[PDB]
Amino acid sequence: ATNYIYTPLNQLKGGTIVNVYGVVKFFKPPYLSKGTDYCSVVTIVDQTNVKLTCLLFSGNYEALPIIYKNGDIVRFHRLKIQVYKKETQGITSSGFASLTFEGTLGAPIIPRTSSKYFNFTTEDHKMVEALRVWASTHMSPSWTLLKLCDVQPMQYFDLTCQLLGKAEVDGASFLLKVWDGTRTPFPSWRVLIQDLVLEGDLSHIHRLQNLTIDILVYDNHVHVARSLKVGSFLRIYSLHTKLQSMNSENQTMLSLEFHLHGGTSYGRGIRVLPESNSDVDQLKKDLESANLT
DNA sequence: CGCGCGTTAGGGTTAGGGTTAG
DNA sequence: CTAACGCGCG
Repeated sequence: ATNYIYTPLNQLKGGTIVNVYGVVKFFKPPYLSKGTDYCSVVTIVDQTNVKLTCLLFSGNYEALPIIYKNGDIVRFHRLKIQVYKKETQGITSSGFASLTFEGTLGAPIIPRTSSKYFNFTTEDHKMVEALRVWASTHMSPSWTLLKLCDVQPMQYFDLTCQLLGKAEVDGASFLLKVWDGTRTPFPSWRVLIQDLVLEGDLSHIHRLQNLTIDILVYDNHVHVARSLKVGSFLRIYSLHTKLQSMNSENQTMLSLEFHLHGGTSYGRGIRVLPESNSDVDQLKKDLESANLT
């Protein structure tokens, strides 16, 4: 019946509506724009080495493409191609649909989407396979995904972790206690709050004495951090590590501060990962096999 | 009337990547 | 993709 046509990225013409395949070179996770809709920016590339920046809006958070890391594969349906500031641009059209897939080779091809129904043929399977192979042979694995035991000060990195606590601070910032099974090379800093709003298992937090790190998010991230469920697994993008000379108790001690600065550049944000994700499986293996006395 | 299935029509701003800090 | 839309049935 329905046979969707997929336009190569080097053949895109402005003023049309197309369906596309691509690999994610960069993406901003969905964030509240100054309008009424969540916004998501996604730069994709295909075999033609031509890049396309897509600008997607939706009132439903899950309707936007479910992207978890660079190298993921995406398929877009009903994307409008236009020209903004003498540059080609992709934007949301009426009835926009999205499928996403893991980029790792050999992994099962499992569509991630919010659409109730979607079209998927064997040719889609083969195209996802081909894009996976092309991304393996033409892109690089992300060096920004580090475990806590590998981080260095003054550094931006992406963290796959589990959340253990939340707390209010000053309104402009919000506290998140997280862990990933590994101990940082330097003990984490400890943000102080007069009246603690520690939503979480206090005994379980303290038992993990130094595997827990404090993360202070700011501005637009605050709202998102307020809506997170304790125990869920998170990916925090472009977290910033700094070194510190004296702690919150005004003692002399070198500590690692983790900040999630305001704005959305370099993908700074948070995304909740489902337990069906394989990185979450490895994270579970690390959380269970953690050194603690 | 109530279903129901086939057809296809469609409100247009949000932000349009690129790390000051706190 | 999804649900408003309209003609054709029970």
